[PDB]
Amino acid sequence: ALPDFTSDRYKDAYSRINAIVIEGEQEAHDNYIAIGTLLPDHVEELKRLAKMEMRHKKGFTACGKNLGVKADMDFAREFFAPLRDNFQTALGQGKTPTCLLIQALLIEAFAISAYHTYIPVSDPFARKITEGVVKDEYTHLNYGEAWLKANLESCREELLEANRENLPLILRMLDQVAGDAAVLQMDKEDLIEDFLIAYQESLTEIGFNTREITRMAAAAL
Ligand SMILES: CCOCCOCCOCCCCCCCCCCC=O
Ligand SMILES: [Fe+3]
Ligand SMILES: [Fe+3]
Repeated sequence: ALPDFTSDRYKDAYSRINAIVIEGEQEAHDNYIAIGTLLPDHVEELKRLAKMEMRHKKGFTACGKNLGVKADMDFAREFFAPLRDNFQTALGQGKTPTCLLIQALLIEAFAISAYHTYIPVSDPFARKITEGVVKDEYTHLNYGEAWLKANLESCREELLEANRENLPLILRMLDQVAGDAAVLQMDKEDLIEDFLIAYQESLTEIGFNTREITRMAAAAL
């Protein structure tokens, strides 16, 4: 059944969830602009994708305002800190495949799963915004997916290392927010299932086989 969107219990859990989604969108904008320094020939497409995230950030900001909820931005900044730190380290080292696996694959699959799970349990205002985010988010092949498919043979080992370091951070992020997600009527198992399917699909597209993907998904533990 649908949660009571007016209760203090819902508003409290929404304050952290909403803030995480808002921060995720801001960091996605910053990340695609940062990737532009590593891929100067991709600047215009990256600027277009960065503008999409700011549109989503504004949409999700309005979701919190509509419910009369103040987003806990400090919690959101700390929530993203381990993953943000690893992105910055890869960026400074000029590690384009790592930067792309973090933002274009892991964060996008994390967002897709979250949005798909939230839609059937969301309030009418937030439902239209979220459905609008999914039915617009991107093209057939993502700036990262397509890039990683084209450059796989030169970056296979870096991708396996990036997955090993960053996939457990995504797992820990979900564990940290599973309680608040449950208040919003979202099942943790539905979030895990959807994320793994979306991540498996992108890896298959890039060029990894069943055995390689199995080994990669196993890095989460
Ligand atoms: C391996 C287990 O990990 C599964 C993670 O499932 C996803 C759970 O996410 C629920 C928290 C909601 C946060 C959404 C993040 C929004 C980020 C938007 C950035 C856009 O590019
Ligand atoms: Fe987004
Ligand atoms: Fe995105």
